[PDB]
Amino acid sequence: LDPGLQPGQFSADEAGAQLFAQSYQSSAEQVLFQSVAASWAHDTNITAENARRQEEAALLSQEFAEAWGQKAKELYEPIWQQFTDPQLRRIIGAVRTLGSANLPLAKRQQYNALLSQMSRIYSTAKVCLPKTATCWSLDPDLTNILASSRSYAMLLFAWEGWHNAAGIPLKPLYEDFTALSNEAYKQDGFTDTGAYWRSWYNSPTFEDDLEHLYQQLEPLYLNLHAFVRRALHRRYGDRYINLRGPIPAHLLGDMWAQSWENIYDMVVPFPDKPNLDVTSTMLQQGWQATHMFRVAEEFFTSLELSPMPPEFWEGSMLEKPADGREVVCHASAWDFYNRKDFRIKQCTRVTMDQLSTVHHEMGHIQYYLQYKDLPVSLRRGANPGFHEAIGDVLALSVSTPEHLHKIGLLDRVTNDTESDINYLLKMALEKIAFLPFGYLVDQWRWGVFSGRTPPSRYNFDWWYLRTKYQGICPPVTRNETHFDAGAKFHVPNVTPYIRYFVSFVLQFQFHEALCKEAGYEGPLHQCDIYRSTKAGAKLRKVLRAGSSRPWQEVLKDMVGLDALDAQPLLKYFQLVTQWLQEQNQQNGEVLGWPEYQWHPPLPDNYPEGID
Ligand SMILES: *[C@@H]1O[C@H](CO[C@@H]2O[C@@H](C)[C@@H](O)[C@@H](O)[C@@H]2O)[C@@H](O[C@@H]2O[C@H](CO)[C@@H](O[C@@H]3O[C@H](CO)[C@@H](O)[C@H](O)[C@@H]3O)[C@H](O)[C@H]2NC(C)=O)[C@H](O)[C@H]1NC(C)=O
Ligand SMILES: CCCC[C@H](N[C@@H](CCc1ccccc1)C(=O)O)C(=O)N[C@@H](Cc1ccc(O)cc1)C(=O)O
Ligand SMILES: *[C@@H]1O[C@H](CO[C@@H]2O[C@@H](C)[C@@H](O)[C@@H](O)[C@@H]2O)[C@@H](O)[C@H](O)[C@H]1NC(C)=O
Ligand SMILES: *[C@@H]1O[C@H](CO)[C@@H](O)[C@H](O)[C@H]1NC(C)=O
Ligand SMILES: [Cl-]
Ligand SMILES: [Mg+2]
Ligand SMILES: [Zn+2]
Repeated sequence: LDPGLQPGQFSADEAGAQLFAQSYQSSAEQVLFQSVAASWAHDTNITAENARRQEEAALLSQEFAEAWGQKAKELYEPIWQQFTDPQLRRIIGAVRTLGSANLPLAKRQQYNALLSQMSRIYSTAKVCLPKTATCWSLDPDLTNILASSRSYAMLLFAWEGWHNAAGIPLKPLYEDFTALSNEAYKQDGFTDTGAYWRSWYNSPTFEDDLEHLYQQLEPLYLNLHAFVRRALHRRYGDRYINLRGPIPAHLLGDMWAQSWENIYDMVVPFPDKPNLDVTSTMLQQGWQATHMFRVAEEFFTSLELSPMPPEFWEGSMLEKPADGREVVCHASAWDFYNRKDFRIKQCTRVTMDQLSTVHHEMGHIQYYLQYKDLPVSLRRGANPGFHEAIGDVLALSVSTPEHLHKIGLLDRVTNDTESDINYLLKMALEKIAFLPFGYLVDQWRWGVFSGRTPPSRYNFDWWYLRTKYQGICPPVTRNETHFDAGAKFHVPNVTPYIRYFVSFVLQFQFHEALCKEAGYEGPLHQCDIYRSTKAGAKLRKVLRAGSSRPWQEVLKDMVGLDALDAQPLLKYFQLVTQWLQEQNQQNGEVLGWPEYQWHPPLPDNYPEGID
């Protein structure tokens, strides 16, 4: 570790901890920047040499973390919990958590290599056609197939091809990662890595609180599921759709069946009302990636939040490179921890759902811009779910028919009950369909980290959860050679997921509060906070707090409640919740999937007829 980056000496008291945190911040920003920059160079240009440099940067970060972590525990282990300065407690508490820096050097190198290799496998996996040369990438190729194809056999080829190509090679690496991760965090005092991940929410009742939320939300999902299953039955037939069983997992518009907005055209209750999927208009009008990011930016500035700085436009990767070089296409927003460089890396496609993704990612950037002057350790969301909700909340306003009209994406304006059902159904396909998936992913991973799910049951327990919560089934047979959890980005890239369940609840609490602050006095689902500087100032207070204060208190200040609450989501959706319940009763639907063992047959002449 460079001498200038090494911890000096400080008193064993709070006043020494304060000087300790300032000296830490100085060197931490440099160590973080080199690490983030190395990751950027790799993720925008996947090569063996760039992976080598990223692993070296990661090792330097662990060296820094160990030196300052062990100094913090040498001086302040018994006194940090009683500091008068609450923010200093939070800084010290972070510095003393060593994580992977607890591993001996050889195991640190093994850990870093596993992360690099798992990331490379996921982001370079291809589905090749039997033209053995011609191969499809996840983004854009397979994504577009899952979204736009209505051929059962083609969707099956993409789904199976992807899950086999990405998942199978990941499994042995993921087992080794799990063990090393647990070994590291057990030395921080946690029973397993999942216990450390859950500790970020600082709630002893976290898992019970989540379960109580899901109980309130499940009836909405069950009714949406049944309605969509009926629509799929009308298209695909009784051979491929069981009206009393799970839905085949490749028919819902998305590789993970996690959002169903891409099948809206098949389920739209009132098709002679305005077409709320504006993708065709974006195409017809010549929208490009840069337009989408500028439109998102202008929403933020309309609230008197910050525009994207020049460094963002100069540094960001907003389209998949055409030079063919391999990149991580999965969208992400980057803080370089130097208070200057902030970037998005997105293989942007011109679609309405991608416009939502742009807002999501710009939400992350806006957070970074607002807390850039806090101590580096507090440059975080109040909890990780706050960070995920910011851009989604703005996108709730952007997607309203009234707002789409303002930005020239929807000429026809209507305010009637049928148009409301259409819109709320489209929003339910995006938001309510996700809830079971957002809930289940880390239930699977918590079980893996705790040892309840050993490698011999990775796929068994994955599909148990997928059927239990989402009510879907794999469209081809799977066994424990398959590792279908690994075919979802966040698993090999070791990104926790419960934040997204939290953020899908929170964003409606936020929306309700901002709409009220904006002076809006109509239905919650028609609110548009565009150009509300009052709403912007309330949101700005959250963003500037970072993780300096307990999230329960930040939430109370914003929305008047100190807890996650499903009521605002329920209130947003109430008209379509009622409508879907009535429609399923009239149609005699069975809610749920009592034929839990059912799987669709293979197409005749599959995969042979894929050409
Ligand atoms: C779409 O239309 C709805 C419904 O509009 C209402 O019902 C129609 C059948 C007609 O009779 C309309 O004349 C009638 O307004 C609109 O929602 C409604 O908005 C109004 C105005 O913001 C709300 O009235 C306000 O109520 C608050 C108290 O809640 C008072 O303080 C205000 O002074 C004002 O009277 C009304 O409550 C609201 N209705 C519901 C059920 O929420 C909606 O604004 C409109 N949307 C668009 C984009 O035009
Ligand atoms: C719309 C955003 C899609 C892209 C997003 N990308 C991650 C990168 C996280 C990351 C962390 C550390 C290193 C690298 C990446 C991020 O921005 O959170 C993502 O995955 N969202 C979830 C979940 C989700 C789905 C719909 C939403 O409206 C919001 C969230 C999903 O699509 O499954
Ligand atoms: C796991 O499955 C692999 C792929 O074949 C699968 O099972 C057959 C019966 C078909 O249903 C097919 O659609 C499935 O994808 C096998 O090659 C492999 O041997 C199996 N692994 C073990 C350990 O048995
Ligand atoms: C990709 O990385 C290599 C080093 O592995 C470098 O020589 C090359 O210039 C990079 N390409 C781009 C476009 O940055
Ligand atoms: Cl999280
Ligand atoms: Mg779409
Ligand atoms: Zn995010």
